Amino acid sequence: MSHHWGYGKHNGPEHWHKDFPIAKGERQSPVDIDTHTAKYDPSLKPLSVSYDQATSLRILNNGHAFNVEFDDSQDKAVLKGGPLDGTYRLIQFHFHWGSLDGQGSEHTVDKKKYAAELHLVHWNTKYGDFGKAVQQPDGLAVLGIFLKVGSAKPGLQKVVDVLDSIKTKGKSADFTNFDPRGLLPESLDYWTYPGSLTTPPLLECVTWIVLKEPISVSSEQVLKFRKLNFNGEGEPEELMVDNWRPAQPLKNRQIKASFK
Ligand SMILES: NC(=O)OCc1ccccc1
Ligand SMILES: [Zn+2]
Repeated sequence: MSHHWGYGKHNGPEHWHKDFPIAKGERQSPVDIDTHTAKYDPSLKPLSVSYDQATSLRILNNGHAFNVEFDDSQDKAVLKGGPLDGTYRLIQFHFHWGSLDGQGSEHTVDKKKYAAELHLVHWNTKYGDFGKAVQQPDGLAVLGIFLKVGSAKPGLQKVVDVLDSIKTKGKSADFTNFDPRGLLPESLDYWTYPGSLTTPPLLECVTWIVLKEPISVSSEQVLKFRKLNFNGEGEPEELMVDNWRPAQPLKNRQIKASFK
């Protein structure tokens, strides 16, 4: 209730460390993925994304992005395999995007910034609840997917069309029966490394799994994202754009590739 961080000049990423010292920690995210340095790891098991039973409930503008929330009270949509030990339950997804097509993603690939990045957030069921999971080094598994501007992503349109109803911070709308399988690329090849939440509290509880294949969305689709507001209703309008944290020091970490 007293947080004041954001993405502006005075409360942006370079200021976060004052209230969240872990911002200068040993396993912060995002990071630049150097494709030539990432090493193929034969020990990685096949990745398993099981979203057939996913049941979405609502979409919320929280002042820094919009979250499509899922009912995680039962074992439905789960992520397992790959570098993960155990089962991780889908709780929400959201995006980070830019003011221009040349920027917006959090992770970068050989310093390349994509127009946006989708984060599907899952928590380790062995910890019982999300709140407990974020206090553990292996509490969350976040599937990151890059977005590039080109052809439209049909499966994203239902999200785009509901944004008019959650323009400002604090607004929410019912959002049932949305199938997240429609946001996945063809290939599940990925890079993985141990990291953190990319927004305060920046907790170091995430196993990051970043897909190599981006999905394509249309210019009209991302333009709608850019009409959202960081501000609440009846406040000076500040477009919700460039809500991404830049790449952080890799420090003592190795990025592993699931392929080639
Ligand atoms: N951006 C980012 O770190 O997404 C992952 C995440 C996990 C848990 C809560 C919020 C966000
Ligand atoms: Zn995110």
